[PDB]
Amino acid sequence: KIPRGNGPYSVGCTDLMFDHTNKGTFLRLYYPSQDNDRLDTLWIPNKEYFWGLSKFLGTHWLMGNILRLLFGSMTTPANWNSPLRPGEKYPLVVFSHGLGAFRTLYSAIGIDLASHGFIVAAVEHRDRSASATYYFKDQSAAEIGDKSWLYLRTLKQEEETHIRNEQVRQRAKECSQALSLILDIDHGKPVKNALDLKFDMEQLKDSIDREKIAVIGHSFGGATVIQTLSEDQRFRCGIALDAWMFPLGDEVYSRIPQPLFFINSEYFQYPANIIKMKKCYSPDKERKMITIRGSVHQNFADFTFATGKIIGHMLKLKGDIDSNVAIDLSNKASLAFLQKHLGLHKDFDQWDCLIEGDDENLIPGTNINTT
Ligand SMILES: Cc1ccccc1-c1cc(C(=O)N2CC=CC2)ccc1C
Ligand SMILES: [Ca+2]
Ligand SMILES: [Cl-]
Repeated sequence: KIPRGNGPYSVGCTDLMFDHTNKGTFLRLYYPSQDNDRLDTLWIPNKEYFWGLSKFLGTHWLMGNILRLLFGSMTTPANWNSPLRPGEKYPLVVFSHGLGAFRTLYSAIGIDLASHGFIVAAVEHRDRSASATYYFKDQSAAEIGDKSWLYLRTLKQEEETHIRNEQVRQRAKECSQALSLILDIDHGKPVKNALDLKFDMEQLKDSIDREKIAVIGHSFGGATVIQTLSEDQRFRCGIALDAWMFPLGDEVYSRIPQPLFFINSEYFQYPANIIKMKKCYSPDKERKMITIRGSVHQNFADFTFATGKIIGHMLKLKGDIDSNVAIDLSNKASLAFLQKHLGLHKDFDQWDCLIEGDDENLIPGTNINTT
């Protein structure tokens, strides 16, 4: 089971596509909900995601159908299409996924942020870093649910530097565009969802705390945080979860005024990556780093809960640390950080020592020795 949120609020979930094109916004939305009696949300909702996942794991079209058999009915503990909880302005997180992932695969983070009173826009990237995504060729395809599938792009060694930077840059623009879309919805603009779903987008009118916006992401999404913050001053802080810094151009590192928090795993990180994180440090800027002890790259993704301990460890989805333990540390430190830098008036400051990695499962800064 993906763990339920630890915060006071019930959690809802819906999908938003606007516009219907490969250049429009695709996001999954987690939000505080009025009721707690809807059906749970389908974790991986289409078979083409499983196919895109098999291709990414380097297996047959056939193995994709085996993953669909084992995982195709799995839900996440979010009320599918619940009415949004009224009477409060919610701060907003935009979430960017890792390479080979897509919008649905960080529900343990998205569900927990929402239970504490956030709206979470987990975006699906059309940069061919997702395992699979979809859009509609035109208005007619949009209406009759004729989906066009975009699958993960495999690079040559040659293409790496250039293409990953193009992608981190498209990701940033997709984060900005997702933010602009939500703000318009808030500012009352009627948007016709390209997906026919029994959730009225009008509910979101006057629901956003327009000044309290952050960008969070994992892996490629960690670099998306950094690129995003450098382009969009609307994002007031960022949290890079096990950032893979390689996509970033040399120019970004000196150009991030916003508070920025690195939550790293113990076993992913490496000198070249840490050095790139250090390139972001400055005395005039807010910068914080923790390492979760006993943890691995996928400890931030839902895959960490998808299996038992032995299969999980073998496939590098679980570490020596319990997954709920590791996600609680990441989520709770995130909560305290977001409170500090968005000016929230909640109890998240109860977790301030986590920002400094004062905990037995936390390392202050990094374990990685450099120069
Ligand atoms: C556990 C799981 C459930 C359903 C679909 C895929 C997977 C899976 C996932 C990864 C993984 O670590 N990934 C990170 C990004 C994309 C896949 C590795 C192996 C498997 C079997
Ligand atoms: Ca901009
Ligand atoms: Cl790892």
